Amino acid sequence: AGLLEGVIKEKGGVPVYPSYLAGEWGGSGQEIEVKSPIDLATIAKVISPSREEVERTLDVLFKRGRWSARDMPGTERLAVLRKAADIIERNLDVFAEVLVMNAGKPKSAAVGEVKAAVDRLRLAELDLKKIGGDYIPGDWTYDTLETEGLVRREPLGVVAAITPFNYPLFDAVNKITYSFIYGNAVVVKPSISDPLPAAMAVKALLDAGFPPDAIALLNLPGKEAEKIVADDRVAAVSFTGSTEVGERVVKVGGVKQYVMELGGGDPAIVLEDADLDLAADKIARGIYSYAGQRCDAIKLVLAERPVYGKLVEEVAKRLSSLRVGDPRDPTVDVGPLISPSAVDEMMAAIEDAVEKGGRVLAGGRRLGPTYVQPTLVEAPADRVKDMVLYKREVFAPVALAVEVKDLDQAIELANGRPYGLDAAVFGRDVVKIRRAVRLLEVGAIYINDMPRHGIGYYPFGGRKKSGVFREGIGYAVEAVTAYKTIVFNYKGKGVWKYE
Amino acid sequence: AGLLEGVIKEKGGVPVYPSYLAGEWGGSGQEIEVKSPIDLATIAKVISPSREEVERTLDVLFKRGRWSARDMPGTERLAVLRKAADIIERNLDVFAEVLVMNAGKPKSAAVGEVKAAVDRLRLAELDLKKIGGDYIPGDWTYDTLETEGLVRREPLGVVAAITPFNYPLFDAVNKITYSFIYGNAVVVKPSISDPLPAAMAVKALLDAGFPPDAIALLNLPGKEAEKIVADDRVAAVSFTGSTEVGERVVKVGGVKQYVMELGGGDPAIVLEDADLDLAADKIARGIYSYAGQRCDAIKLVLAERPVYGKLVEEVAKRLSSLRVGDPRDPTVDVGPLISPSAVDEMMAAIEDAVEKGGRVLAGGRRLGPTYVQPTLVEAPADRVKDMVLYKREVFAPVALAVEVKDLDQAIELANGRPYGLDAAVFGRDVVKIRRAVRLLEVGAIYINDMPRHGIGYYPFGGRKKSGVFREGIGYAVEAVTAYKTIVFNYKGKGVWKYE
Amino acid sequence: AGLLEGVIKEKGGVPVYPSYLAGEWGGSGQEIEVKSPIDLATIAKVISPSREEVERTLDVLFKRGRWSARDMPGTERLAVLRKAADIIERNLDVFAEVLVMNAGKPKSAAVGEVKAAVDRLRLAELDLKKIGGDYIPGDWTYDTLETEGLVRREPLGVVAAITPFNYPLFDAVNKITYSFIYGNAVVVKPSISDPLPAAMAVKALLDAGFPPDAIALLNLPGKEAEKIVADDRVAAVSFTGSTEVGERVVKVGGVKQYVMELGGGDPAIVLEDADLDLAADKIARGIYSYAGQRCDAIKLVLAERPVYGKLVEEVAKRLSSLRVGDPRDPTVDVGPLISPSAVDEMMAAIEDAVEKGGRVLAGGRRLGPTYVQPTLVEAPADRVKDMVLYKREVFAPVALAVEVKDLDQAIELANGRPYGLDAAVFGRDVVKIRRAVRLLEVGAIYINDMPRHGIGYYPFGGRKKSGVFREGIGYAVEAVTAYKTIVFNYKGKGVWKYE
Amino acid sequence: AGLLEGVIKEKGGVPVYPSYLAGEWGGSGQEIEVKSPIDLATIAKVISPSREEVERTLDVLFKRGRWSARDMPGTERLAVLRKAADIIERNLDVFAEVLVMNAGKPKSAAVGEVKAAVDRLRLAELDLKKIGGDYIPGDWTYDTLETEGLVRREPLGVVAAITPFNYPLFDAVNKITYSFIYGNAVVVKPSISDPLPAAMAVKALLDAGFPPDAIALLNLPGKEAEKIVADDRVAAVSFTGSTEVGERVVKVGGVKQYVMELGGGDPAIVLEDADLDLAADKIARGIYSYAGQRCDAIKLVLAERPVYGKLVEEVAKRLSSLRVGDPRDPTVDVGPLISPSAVDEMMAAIEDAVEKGGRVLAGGRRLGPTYVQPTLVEAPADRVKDMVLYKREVFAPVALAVEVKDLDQAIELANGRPYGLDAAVFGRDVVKIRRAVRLLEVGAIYINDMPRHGIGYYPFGGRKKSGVFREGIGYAVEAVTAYKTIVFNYKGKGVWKYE
Ligand SMILES: NC(=O)c1ccc[n+]([C@@H]2O[C@H](COP(=O)([O-])OP(=O)(O)OC[C@H]3O[C@@H](n4cnc5c(N)ncnc54)[C@H](OP(=O)(O)O)[C@@H]3O)[C@@H](O)[C@H]2O)c1
Ligand code: NA
Ligand code: NA
Ligand code: NA
Ligand code: NA
Repeated sequence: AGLLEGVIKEKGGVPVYPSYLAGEWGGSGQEIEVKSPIDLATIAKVISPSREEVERTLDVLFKRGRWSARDMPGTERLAVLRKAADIIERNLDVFAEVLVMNAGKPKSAAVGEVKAAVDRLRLAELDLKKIGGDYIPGDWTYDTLETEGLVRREPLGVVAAITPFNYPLFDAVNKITYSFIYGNAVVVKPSISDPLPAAMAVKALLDAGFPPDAIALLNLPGKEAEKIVADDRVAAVSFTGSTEVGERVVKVGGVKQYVMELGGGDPAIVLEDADLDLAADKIARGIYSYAGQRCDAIKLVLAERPVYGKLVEEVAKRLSSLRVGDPRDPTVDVGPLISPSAVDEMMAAIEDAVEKGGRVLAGGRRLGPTYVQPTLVEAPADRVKDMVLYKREVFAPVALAVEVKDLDQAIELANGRPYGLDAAVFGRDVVKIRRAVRLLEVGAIYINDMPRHGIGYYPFGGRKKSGVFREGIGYAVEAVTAYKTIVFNYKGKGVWKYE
Repeated sequence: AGLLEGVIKEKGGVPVYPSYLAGEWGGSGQEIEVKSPIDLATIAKVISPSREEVERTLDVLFKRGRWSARDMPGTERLAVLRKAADIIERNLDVFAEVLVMNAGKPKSAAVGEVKAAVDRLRLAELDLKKIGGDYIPGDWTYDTLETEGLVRREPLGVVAAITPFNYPLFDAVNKITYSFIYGNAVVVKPSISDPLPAAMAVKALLDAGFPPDAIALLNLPGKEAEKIVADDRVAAVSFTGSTEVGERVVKVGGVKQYVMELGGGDPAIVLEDADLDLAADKIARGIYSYAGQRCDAIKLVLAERPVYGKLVEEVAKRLSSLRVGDPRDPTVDVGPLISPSAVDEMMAAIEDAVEKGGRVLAGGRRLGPTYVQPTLVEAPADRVKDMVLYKREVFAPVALAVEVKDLDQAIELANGRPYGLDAAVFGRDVVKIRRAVRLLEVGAIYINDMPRHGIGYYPFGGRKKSGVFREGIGYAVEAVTAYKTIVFNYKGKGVWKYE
Repeated sequence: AGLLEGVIKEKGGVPVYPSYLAGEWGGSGQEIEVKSPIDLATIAKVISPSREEVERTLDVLFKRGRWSARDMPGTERLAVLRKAADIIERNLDVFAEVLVMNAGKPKSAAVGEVKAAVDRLRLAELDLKKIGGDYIPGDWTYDTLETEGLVRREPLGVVAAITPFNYPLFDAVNKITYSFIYGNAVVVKPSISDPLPAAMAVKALLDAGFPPDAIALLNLPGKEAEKIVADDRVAAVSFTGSTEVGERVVKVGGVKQYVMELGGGDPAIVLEDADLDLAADKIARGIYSYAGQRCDAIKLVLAERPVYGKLVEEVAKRLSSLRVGDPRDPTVDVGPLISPSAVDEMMAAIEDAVEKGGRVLAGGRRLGPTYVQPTLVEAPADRVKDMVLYKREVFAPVALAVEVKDLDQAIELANGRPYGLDAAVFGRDVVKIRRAVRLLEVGAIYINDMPRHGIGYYPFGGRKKSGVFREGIGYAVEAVTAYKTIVFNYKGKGVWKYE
Repeated sequence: AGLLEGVIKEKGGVPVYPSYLAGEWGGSGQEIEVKSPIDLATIAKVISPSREEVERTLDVLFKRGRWSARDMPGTERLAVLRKAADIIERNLDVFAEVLVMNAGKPKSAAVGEVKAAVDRLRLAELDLKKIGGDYIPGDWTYDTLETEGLVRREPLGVVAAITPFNYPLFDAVNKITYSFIYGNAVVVKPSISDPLPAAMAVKALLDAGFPPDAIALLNLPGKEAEKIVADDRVAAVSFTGSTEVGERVVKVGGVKQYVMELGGGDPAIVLEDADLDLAADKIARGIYSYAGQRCDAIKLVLAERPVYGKLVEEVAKRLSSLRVGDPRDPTVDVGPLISPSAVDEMMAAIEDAVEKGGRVLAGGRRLGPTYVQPTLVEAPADRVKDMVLYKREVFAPVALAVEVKDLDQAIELANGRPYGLDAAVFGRDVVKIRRAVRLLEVGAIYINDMPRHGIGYYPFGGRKKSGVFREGIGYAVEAVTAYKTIVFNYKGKGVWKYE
């Protein structure tokens, strides 16, 4: 709508969103329904591209898009991104409504994602802190004497941005931004679950001046996207999604540069000297935000004996006072999960915990096909490691609570999951904090706050099953750029006099 | 021998080299013959590890090796590497003899590789220019106000170093060095073709103090190594080899950090204003060194009309005056190719060129199962692109010569191969040079010199089919290390007064 | 005017500009006339502050201004600068008119300075590439084992910005920008000759939100400014002016951080392979722009035998076709010099050159008290070094032309002046260029272009008599900021296990 | 002796040390006695250079020394420094004996300084982390479009190293090392009080290969050194000494690059949660080491109410159990002060404190012309600020103890002195620590340890009266090096296609 007026076609029924084929919106492949977790109803359809159009798009992106993007000076590229931000911002409510509707995201969380996407675009100027190579004089070795080196980065070419359902707007804007600010062409592939926000952003970008042959948005479901990843014209693949899909992506792609943000949940550690008010408050929010559908959501809480009681009590109270329902009501604190399937898994995981010695301390009641209460399950340390909620990531509002004797047990348990994205530690003692910071095997540690990736003001990414490489203002240059080395030989030419 | 006295076991016949299993030398798997390209004779045997020993080694490297390496302070780790250099250096001739014998490398080139390996170890102190994270103050965004960030690198854990046959000693030492200087454990997997130099270096390292449970040397042939790459305890894979094997490696490994140095040959461009003496001299050497068995070997020469004649003439003269035979004779300029198979391919490729309009300008005569003359094949521009010598990398001393009308044709042809490792340009005009530097799609460009990776004083790596990521003093930190972000939240705590 | 309506007071006669005293505009000291080089007429008066007000201002800047500036978050500080840019830009013509009138600057050059000042403000976001300290792990020495370091920069406090007459608007905005973007308070002290543009910018900044107690503009003539430089509350002094005044400034200030941009002219070298059209064009402009009143103005031209003739001829033609007069006429190419005194010196210097063997090739005729023709004086190498035009900087449109036999003589002569700000070299041979780049003792070298500092997109500053330290986007952080080191001791505390 | 055999001349009596005149040892100026604080006896004489020899030395350093140093490749320069370290190390005892004798330094502290000097030389390889400029692409502004920049550092030329009496060997080696590793020539000017260690180091360097015309050691007393500082051939001045002398140095030198390490003492803050054992132990040592003759010595202790008692008690006990006397006895903990004059001042300062309400808690008794007891003087907060021991730096083993109500009072008092070199904070709460780190106006803060500059593994330097700029591995490059900018103009030349 609004910016998509000429694009969207209302074929008797729901609005139909076509793919962008690096030049023109279209698509001749199967049409696919897009539903809302609020009521399982169809709110639109997206046109997927035919194999022939995928092939043609890639050919355009490669043969022409790489140069449109690279040959547009940086000052112009940034102008494009700044303009795109302006457009998205004046269409805020429209962007947010689609998020609430398509993603089942509470109105406040939906507004937050639009603002993040706007800010990310505007702050592309900070990504520039990573522009500018290195000079390497040669007189520090006899073999390189009277030699000189210059190392600078160049865009790889065509970057494939694969996006998850839980941040349908931000992830797309984020990847497009860091790929473009450095001069790359981009193939965006959003979750078929909620691909509407991505189409809206791509249009805003095109309206803002983004080289028409340098970007693409293909509505391809799951494995049909493999055609893109495996293509040799795709020099990089920026993927945010599940460990399991990420694995398949690399196996299909083969040699290329990758950024793999594979989530998993995060553990939170509470030391005896922690401000329990802050802790309880932050931990509770970390558990339920967006119905736990945040890769940086808290899935396990670990607290030392002397504060475990209060802490768990306060968090349980907090989770209990939450209001569930339709996200539209700014009254509601928690909306629905992306699918009934996801709730099924959460219920099963809660049963498993109880059978293995676990006790629910708050929530636990399913309220509908896609509605559930944010849950907090207590578990004894000697039994938690075998619980599904521990061993795996149950993408839902549910966390385990475990009493520990000391920091070492806290750390050990925190590290015992197969993931290593972020971790949180509340407490005040520098030494204990330092210890934790060194031994927690995660990409990021939040001291006295819940894990919050934000727009990547601070880089993030995983360790272990949570992936490889980071995303962040500036740091993302490593995934979409390659080094170029220039060596000059002046031996005997008289520049230097033996040196 | 010497440092391998207690290790090597002479079971009636040839010396038998066991694998190092992160603690003790051994192996209960098939024994494999190691032959010399000088006379196809068996010079030794290596003991491959059983699946059970591979499993056990990885378990040691992971559970214990990661910590031995990480918990050894850096000052101590560097001492180890410096010591290892001392040991290899006093055993120079021994190391070189094995290179000449096992790799068919001319005595001078063999001495050069030992010296490179010694220097690489000693210069691990320069890799330290990449130690030391980033501080990120939070007041440049309202959402991060009263927040702070610290980003530092940590070793990934266990790094798998897969090595090629043409630099059997250097590549191994190089990878072990940058992996260890940053605190990682390493599984070295040398080419089964010439795994002896690697065993010698590993022993020197162990003798020097390298944590015994933090390193491994497994004599596994080709695909049996996949067991290592695919294992989850292997967090990184540093691979130097062929495009085709590299592809398989990533597909087997899945998500992990990779450095893929996939070679291919390099093109050399000669402008009308180039010093043709230097050019001819450097280009000829770039063509024949180590019998063209250098990933950075020149495979194509492009020269502007007015100098093509002289240039090709001078290079042909030079290639013609070379002496072939056994590498032992410091008289010989060119030894044998690693296998008769490699020569077969070179002969076939030369035929193909001639059939497609090509004419030999020097060499072309096979001198034995593993001996051939360094060849220079002339080809008209309108026909070279379909020639096997162009489309592929014929790992042998053979290059195509092509006359071009101008720099644009030179660049176009240079970029027309599927590889993009390095490229060379001889000439003096800044503008033409700048143009070439911008448009040549390669990891590195050598101005007025032949492509020479050396010890990585200047980083190198490929573009296109030549791979992803770089190796170099300092730059290699990106492949064996991961970022750790620490975010501190001081909101309302009184550190800052609104700012 | 416009933004200065409430500020400027028209006391029967000319407009009277008061000083800004870190809180309120005012001043109780002598009033001073401000004249225009276009007609020696008084166009305004500035109120200088009393010793008591200087003292009070410094006390405010120190006790309160340092914190207003430091405690304003960066995101807010940048907003202030961006806003200030908007204000100056909408008042462009007003800013430019005052420049043309007060500085005698040609309308186009005046518009250029306003745009530079606007751009400099807007690009303060690029100065941020220099925000963010260093982490220093301690295990690379035994004595620092189990220790850790963090190094970050902090604003020094109160920065004194002393400004020259030739870039009355830019220099002021530039210094205020880099001092403020990092959190410092600023005392601006413009040339009493043309202090009006500075007052206009300061007002725009105050209007934009600049903490009122964190900035000051004092109309103090020459030596009366010493009171500021010598004060201990002034932690830094950013000075752009003459070598001789800079010398006095440091001697008065004593220990503090300084940036000393002391100008002098620049030499231009033309090699035999240079595009003489470009060369002649750029060199001529470098000679006459703003009537040679540019610190980066060309004062000496050196060309190799074979091109000297044409080059000097083309430049002479060009200088000859220039139109002199009042700057207002967009027809005029050259306006007046800041004072008749400056012309006196130029005429004397031209006489000296001729007496010492020099011959005028273009210009030489004085056209009025403050008007002169852009001059080009030929001089034989064996006699040029004793000429006033060589030994000194004659701030006027005049340069020496000298034929040389080769690059070495060119370089030698270029380096023979007491200054070392910038230098220019036209030619195409990489080796000769490299040679020149290494041996020219200057802060900056321009290849195939005239020296052009611009807004400091590329850092600049001098060597020898041209000063110390640089100014530039990002690089200026060194002059207004100080390092803070934080060392943490964890010995025996259990963070590390021997390492 | 030993390495000074041919140099030192025993003219009937004490050994006579000549100055090194950039080529040959000598000197025709007044001879000066060098005495030992252990017994006020003359242990040697140094030959000062005549004005004519100073002039000649500078001329050599400038005309020839700059190039010997710059034209010696870095790999060779480092070899020189590594060799010099070897020589000093094998002559350890000799170096230490002279320190104990000439500086009155306890044998252990003397051995420590020799080891520091050895390590500093060997670690010059870590200074290399600061070698290698910046590439600046031009397409981020329209005015710099099709332009490019390269910024690299060059040695300034001739660096003057002025050294203090308390670290007669280290400071000299330190300054020579960072000046030389980057390619500068050096004029060393040691304290006339104890210039012997410097002569020994210079000889070791000359023996190690240091270009003979690139270094100088001039035995000039106080103000006679001004001749050096004021000379235009001296491009940099690295000075470690008193605030007052530093001030004079800059006023004499004028415009040049300076590093001013002006000391003053340091304050130590003890929070209620601090390990009082560690605190007391570190604080006591910080008070008495080298008889308080350390610029980083503790002069003021501030502890929160609840721990003040114990803390002061434990420190008093510790200071009391110290043994004073001749430094030779490894039994002695404290040797003499450099002169009786220094003790006079300490006694006067202790009287002043008592008169103003202060009470001695330990020590206070003078034991001889140059011997005193390490003292701890208690003072009430409401009266300490007017005490001489607070307002000034009494270079002796004496500190004030002051009870405070909270961190804010601690910080306020800590910041109340005119100095700002380092500061120490003992405690464990992150927030309180963070607060202190932000508000303490010093160049460096030591958390849970006494201020210890060491060899500059972590950079240090002052704020306020303690100076400007830092010294440290790597960081010192800023004081002895200058930037060189190279801008390339390719406008319309066809490198870029509009970008
Ligand atoms: N890019 C660079 O910087 C660079 C540098 C040097 C060389 N190279 C290139 O690399 C090649 C080196 O020669 P090469 O003939 O030895 O090539 P290669 O066969 O590709 O070398 C492969 C290395 O990988 C191992 N390997 C083979 N199959 C494997 C599998 N399925 N799984 C895991 N590991 C496997 C090999 O062991 P086995 O010996 O047991 O098969 C060998 O150690 C050349 O093409 C050269 O151009 C590139
Ligand atoms: Na692939
Ligand atoms: Na895998
Ligand atoms: Na002063
Ligand atoms: Na001076």
